[PDB]
Amino acid sequence: ATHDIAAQHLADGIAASGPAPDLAAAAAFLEMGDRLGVVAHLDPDRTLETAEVAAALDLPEPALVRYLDAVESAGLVIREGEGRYRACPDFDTIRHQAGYISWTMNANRPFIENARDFFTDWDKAARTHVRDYREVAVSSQWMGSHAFYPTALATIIDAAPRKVVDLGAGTCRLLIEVLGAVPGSTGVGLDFAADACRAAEQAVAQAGMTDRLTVVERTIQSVATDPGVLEGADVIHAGFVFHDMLPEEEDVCDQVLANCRESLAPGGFLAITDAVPYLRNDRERRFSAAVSYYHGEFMRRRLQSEEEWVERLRGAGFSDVRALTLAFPTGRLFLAHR
Amino acid sequence: ATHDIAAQHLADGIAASGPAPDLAAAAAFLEMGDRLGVVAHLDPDRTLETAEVAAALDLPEPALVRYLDAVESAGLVIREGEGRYRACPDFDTIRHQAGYISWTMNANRPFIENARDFFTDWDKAARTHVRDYREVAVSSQWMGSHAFYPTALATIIDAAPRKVVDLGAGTCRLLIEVLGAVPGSTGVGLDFAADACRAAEQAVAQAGMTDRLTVVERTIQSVATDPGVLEGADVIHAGFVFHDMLPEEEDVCDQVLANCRESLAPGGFLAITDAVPYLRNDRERRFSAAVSYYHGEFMRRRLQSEEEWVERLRGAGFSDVRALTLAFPTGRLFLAHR
Ligand SMILES: CC(C)CC(=O)C(=O)O
Ligand SMILES: CC(C)CC(=O)C(=O)O
Ligand SMILES: [Cl-]
Ligand SMILES: [Cl-]
Ligand SMILES: [Mg+2]
Ligand SMILES: [Mg+2]
Ligand SMILES: [Mg+2]
Ligand SMILES: [Mg+2]
Ligand SMILES: [Mg+2]
Ligand SMILES: [Mg+2]
Ligand SMILES: [Mg+2]
Ligand SMILES: [Mg+2]
Ligand SMILES: [Mg+2]
Ligand SMILES: [Mg+2]
Ligand SMILES: [Zn+2]
Ligand SMILES: [Zn+2]
Repeated sequence: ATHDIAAQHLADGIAASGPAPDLAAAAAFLEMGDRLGVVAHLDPDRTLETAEVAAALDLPEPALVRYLDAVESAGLVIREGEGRYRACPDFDTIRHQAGYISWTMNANRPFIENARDFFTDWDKAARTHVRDYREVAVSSQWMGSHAFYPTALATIIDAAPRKVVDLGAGTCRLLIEVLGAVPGSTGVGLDFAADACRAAEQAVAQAGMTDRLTVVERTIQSVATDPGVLEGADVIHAGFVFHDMLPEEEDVCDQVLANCRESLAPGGFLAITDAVPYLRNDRERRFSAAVSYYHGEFMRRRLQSEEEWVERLRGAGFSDVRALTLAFPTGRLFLAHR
Repeated sequence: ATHDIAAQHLADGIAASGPAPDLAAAAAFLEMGDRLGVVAHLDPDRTLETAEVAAALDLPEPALVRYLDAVESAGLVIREGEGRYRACPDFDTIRHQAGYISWTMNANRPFIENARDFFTDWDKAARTHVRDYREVAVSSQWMGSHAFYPTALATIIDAAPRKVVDLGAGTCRLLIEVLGAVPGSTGVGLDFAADACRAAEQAVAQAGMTDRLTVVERTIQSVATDPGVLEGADVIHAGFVFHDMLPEEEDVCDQVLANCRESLAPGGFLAITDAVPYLRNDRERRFSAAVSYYHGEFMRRRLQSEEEWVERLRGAGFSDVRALTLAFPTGRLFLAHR
């Protein structure tokens, strides 16, 4: 008998768990590896040399090997001879899916663990339980690799601009790839962070485009008063940067949008990626609500609907505004034409 | 044009993300809610009354309502009139799947965030970065609801015992349900924790079985020298308790297993659930490796293969040992007959 009862429970249990064990394990292995610096050396097209990577990362090589042997058992890498490991063929998709888990469970963990304090004294909780910006940045890039970054890339590229401006450039990755794909164009990577700009500047020298790529280390709010760098841009790009100005700096935000419209060359457009609040459709609703609740309740940053965004961009002077659904749940791309 | 490029990127992005956004959001909402005490009041068959639950949980009712309105938007609960919410029909499956994410990303977070310290000075890291046992316990119960708990329940029930002994009872939930399903039987819930035993004892009075259910507050290692409580048991149950004795207390472990064999009534068996290390098959391997790496590398607790378990149980005197694959990846149920 016992063989048969355990047989149905096994089948029923397999169905109930579904893909969650796999994703749970992938997310933990990949966050742990990324914190160690290992994940950046894993790629499906080349091998990681443990002897060299352990020295680059200042890890004891036996400890690094035990880690890679665990993720090899997990099936996320392939051992290609002693001391060499290569990521599994679909590694980048697995890493992308882990970005969602890392964002809600790791980047936003202070909100998960301390919700009571936020409900009691939001001001004290907001400056006591703060997010790790490196985890926010990495999980966002993982989520963006397949869910919003390619749409922006292909859109800017297709317009074939000659002057691109990226508000909140950070890594400057978007600029390097639009310059390397459209000939003769130039780019400007505005970003306030010192940390994001030294690492960006050297990668500008890496590609060898320092003549075409300016990096100014100012805030995006500085555009409201000093919109000089924008002059003549064919595409101005803004990825998930505007909602941090709302609702506290709405006037500055509306001024930056109006300066953006004024400063575009004819036929140019402003391409904004951002998150709309609490969608209802079955695909997007669950992650939408997580993005919306984290922002509304814990960060008190205003997410705007498509209607609000369209009205705000048309009040900034833009003739026509197109909204494009992104694969990233609750993410929208707004193309605001001059 | 831009409509069409964004159309393929959307479809491609939807495929790449798959179920990860949904699970990411579900896990964060449900861990946050469980930490608040809310999740225990959510059930698909009855409503949560915000006015009363906010008082029971000592939360400001407006804050609780904003939380439930977010998870309602997420689709995890249904508003059934003002102030009343009911969990979505498949809530228990979603909660089960979130148990895997909560276990690897939350319960085991000290290992994710501090792997460098463990690689450098394991002894210092092991007592510096310790897991939250409440999160370990809750995520384990969520994982077990559909992946290993029903198999043990149905197995013990089907044997129709008259004396059941649960090593590491903790919640005493397993005992209450085997006593409530087989008539005239008695149970013993051995567990070292004071915290786990006061809450268990009152629930014994809740069901009204305090005459049939003994609760002794001893360690399972105390069975190696004092196996008195086991005498005459038809089923002895041990859920994920033995690997914490290995490899440091192997002699005590082998003594408990031998005392278990000796103490069984004729036809009785010892039912052990535990985790085998690093499986290779495609379904189990990824989560297997996570369970195995957390235990081997960070907790230094020995997981045994089916072969090692069979040999150890036969060395303890058991005539025949059956191994049963559980839905819980890398989980196995061993039935060791007298
Ligand atoms: C929604 C993410 C893409 C980034 C973000 O806005 C945040 O984490 O605050
Ligand atoms: C494998 C889990 C079921 C429990 C466990 O063994 C642990 O978290 O240490
Ligand atoms: Cl004009
Ligand atoms: Cl005998
Ligand atoms: Mg089952
Ligand atoms: Mg099945
Ligand atoms: Mg499954
Ligand atoms: Mg290691
Ligand atoms: Mg979703
Ligand atoms: Mg895409
Ligand atoms: Mg598709
Ligand atoms: Mg999808
Ligand atoms: Mg709230
Ligand atoms: Mg698995
Ligand atoms: Zn944000
Ligand atoms: Zn364990």
